[PDB]
Amino acid sequence: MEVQLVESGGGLVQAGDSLRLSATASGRTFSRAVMGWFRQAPGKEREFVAAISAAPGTAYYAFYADSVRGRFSISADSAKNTVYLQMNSLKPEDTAVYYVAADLKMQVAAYMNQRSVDYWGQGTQVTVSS
Amino acid sequence: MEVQLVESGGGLVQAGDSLRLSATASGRTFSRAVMGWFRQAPGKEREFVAAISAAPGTAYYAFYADSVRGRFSISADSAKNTVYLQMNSLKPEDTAVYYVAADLKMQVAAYMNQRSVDYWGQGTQVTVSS
Repeated sequence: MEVQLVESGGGLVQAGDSLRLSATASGRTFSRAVMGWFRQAPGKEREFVAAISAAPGTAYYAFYADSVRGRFSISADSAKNTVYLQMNSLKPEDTAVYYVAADLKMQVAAYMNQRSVDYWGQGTQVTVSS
Repeated sequence: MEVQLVESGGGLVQAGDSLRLSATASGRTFSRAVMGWFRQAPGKEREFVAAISAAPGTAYYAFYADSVRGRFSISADSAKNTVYLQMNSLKPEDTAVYYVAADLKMQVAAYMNQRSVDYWGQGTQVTVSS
């Protein structure tokens, strides 16, 4: 089986800055799953960040965790089987390994429990210094 | 919630060589979950390597993927809440990011479906040189 999920982006930024993550999924996984982002801060379990689900036509439904609401924007492009996370007004508290996630059972973007995730990316470090 | 699983060890070895990896689990997960190891080779999805029965102290079952049978061995140290993956007679085809995993819905070592895994480690690169 070929790798389902591959993240790109990540790196070192300063407080206030923006950084974009993206991830590709195989066509089958992309079309069959609610796609999401998680983050694992130092010493902590991976926590839900945002999710996005396809709706009829060009439509998408998006759902964000309270901690990142407003500051982050999630999006997807089915022509490229890619999901994007644009992070803005980044703070030290946002420092983490960020993971893309796919849940094949969910149909509509909602809070995703990490324990229910079917496929994960390899993780990508984002560091925000004061 | 604290991180549940943390790998240690890894690197580059030569074909024919050996390497043991370790991972710490929280007290709760060590007691309650089947723990195991997966690996993700470049461009391939993560595949099952080995599993050990929940709460492995005095006695446990161990179970292995056919590809690593006899060469690989899994074990534990209950006193340090640690699981080990011993890899003998390493081959270039064993090159991968290796991940520890735990499944709270399993009690006896067995094939672990990546889709059912509750908690994941961060992964560690193991390269086997030709």
